[PDB]
Amino acid sequence: MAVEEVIEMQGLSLDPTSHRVMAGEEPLEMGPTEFKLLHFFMTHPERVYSREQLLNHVWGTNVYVEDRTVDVHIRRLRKALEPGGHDRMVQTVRGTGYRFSTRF
Repeated sequence: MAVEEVIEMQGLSLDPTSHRVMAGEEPLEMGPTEFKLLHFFMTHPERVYSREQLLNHVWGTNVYVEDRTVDVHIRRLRKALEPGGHDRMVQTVRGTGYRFSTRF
């Protein structure tokens, strides 16, 4: 278990190299966008992020997608964390923004 910078947060081992996530051991596959959200959330824990911010970071405003699209990918990410029950970490602050609440 060693590859570049493996971000092990709350047992959620994220591998930016292979775009892979392991909840302690259980592999969790999902879309690249979902992976980006999680990776960005990990590099910026306990910080409220609006749809606009995520779009300007993860999506990098590559395409003029709707704000709703953020909720769609966020739902995918959360659902991907549903088995491990880690979805709770990705807090959905209504339709205002989101946040990665590990524990602090």
